[PDB]
Amino acid sequence: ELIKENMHMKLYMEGTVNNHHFKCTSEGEGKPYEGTQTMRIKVVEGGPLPFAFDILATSFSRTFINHTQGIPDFWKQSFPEGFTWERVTTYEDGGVLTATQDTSLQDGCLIYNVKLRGVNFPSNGPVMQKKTLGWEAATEMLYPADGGLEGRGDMALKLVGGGHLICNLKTTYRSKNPAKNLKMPGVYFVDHRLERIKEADKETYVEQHEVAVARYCDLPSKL
Repeated sequence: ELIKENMHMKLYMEGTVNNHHFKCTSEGEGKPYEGTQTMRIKVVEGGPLPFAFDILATSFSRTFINHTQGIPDFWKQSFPEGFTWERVTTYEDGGVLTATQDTSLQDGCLIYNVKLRGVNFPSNGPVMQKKTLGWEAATEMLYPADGGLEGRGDMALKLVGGGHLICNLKTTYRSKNPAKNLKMPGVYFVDHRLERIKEADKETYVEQHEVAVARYCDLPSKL
C-alpha cells in the first residue's frame, strides 16, 4: 500500500572482513511487484576492498520480490514499520559472514542499514584473492519460524577458470510490528538471480541487479 509500483532505496553498510574495515553506500530503485531492482554502490571507506566484492552482494533487498500465486508478501506487509533480517553465511572453505539489516521507509524512500562481520576467510582462498566471478542463480527455501520467517539455501560463487565455491545461508526475517496480525505463508521458495551489471575503480563502484520471484513447489503431491 505504501510500497509503490516504483520505489527508490538508499543504503548504508559498514563491515569488517578479516580485519579490514570498510563502508559502502548505495542508491537505486526497482519495481517491487515485478521483483526487479538495480543498485549503484560505492565503497566510500576502506576502498579498494582487498577481498571479493561478491561476498557483500546479498547484503544490499527483500521488498522487491514478485509474489506469484498470491503468496502473502511477508516483507511488503511489514510497512510502514518495516523489517529486519540477520544472516549467517558459511563458505565451504571456512569463511563465515554474519550480517544484520534494518529496513525502513521514510518519506517514501526505502532505507537500508547494514552491519556485517566476516572472519576466517582463507588468505589464499578465492575470496581474499579476488578470483571470483559472480553468483549463479539460486533458490532460497522459506518457512515460518520463531520470530517470523527463516530462509535457507546454498549459493554457488563462480571462480575464474571455472569451478565454484559453495556457501550456505541461514536467515531470520523479522517484522518490526510484531503485534501486527500477519497472514503467514506456508513453506515456500524464492528464486533469485543476482548479477553484476558494471563495476569501476577496483570494484569500488559496482552496479548490481536482481530479479526475485516467490513461488510454491509446482509439483503434484500424491498426498
